[PDB]
Amino acid sequence: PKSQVKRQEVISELLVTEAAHVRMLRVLHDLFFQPMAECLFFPLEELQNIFPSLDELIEVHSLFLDRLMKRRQESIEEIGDVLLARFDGAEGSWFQKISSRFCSRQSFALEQLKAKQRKDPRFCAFVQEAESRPRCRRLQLKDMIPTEMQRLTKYPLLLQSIGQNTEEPTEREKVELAAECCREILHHVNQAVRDMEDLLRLKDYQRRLDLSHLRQSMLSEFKNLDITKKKLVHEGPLTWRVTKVEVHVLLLDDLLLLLQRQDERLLLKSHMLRPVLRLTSAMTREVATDHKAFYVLFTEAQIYELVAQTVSERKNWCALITETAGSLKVP
Repeated sequence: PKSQVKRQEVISELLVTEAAHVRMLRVLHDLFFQPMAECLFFPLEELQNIFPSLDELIEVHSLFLDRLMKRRQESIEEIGDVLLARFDGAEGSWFQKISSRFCSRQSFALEQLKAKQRKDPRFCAFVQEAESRPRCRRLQLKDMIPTEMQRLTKYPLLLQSIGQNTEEPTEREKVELAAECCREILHHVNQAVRDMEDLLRLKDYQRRLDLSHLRQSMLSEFKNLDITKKKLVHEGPLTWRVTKVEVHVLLLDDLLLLLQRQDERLLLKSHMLRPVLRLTSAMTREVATDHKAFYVLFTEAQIYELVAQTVSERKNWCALITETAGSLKVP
């Protein structure tokens, strides 16, 4: 004591809560994923995209849990080598690989499952009835899926305070690095989560695009414009005063697109004024007589007047564009 009390209560919390997690994932597998596989509610391809690696994800946490129990069983001085055995090196890259696949598809899964619940009464009853099983522990399917994420974020918290509570230098260094890996892991995961949300979103738009305006007319650089491999910085509804037009703007990492919304499709109507805009000369200004409107200019001028629904919106918009344009290196 006093360092030691926390060090054991926290090594205990790690074990206990890691087990609890492996039981959840197993409930998720047994009551939901496998049943819907046997019931062929979705084709298998798709179910594998709702739950991107449930089986192997179960195994990585179970293997971790197993290491901690064995180590506990044989005593808790020295735990660093254990931590390092699943968060660092080769096994670390695997844990990152598997965990991140599952997490990326969280948003997908949830909208995907909510849809089948609303469209198909047979599926809603199925879920209703599984969520009512004692083994669920008062959680809903919608509560379970996002736990793999929540877990990942508790790892540095837990490992951080096992470190700061270790009296012995060569062991503290082990736990410290281990916790470092957990931060590297969380950072990588968060990123490929946003890379998935973006990708799926941009893929949607890219097949919904209405390109025939550019294929026809300058501009022949995007004919043929592909946006699936671009970073979506921001998007939003917006009114676009073409003189004294309702539009959906996407601010990408280098282009600004002003898309017209005509049923499912998204038309880039070049209406003397272009609808595609390279940002590396962009610039914004307020409009004095309209606190909801701003100008955008590209240094043969070239003035795009875009009015928002509120002030704070358009304030935000100008900030984001000038930031992104600025983000871009001058050749």
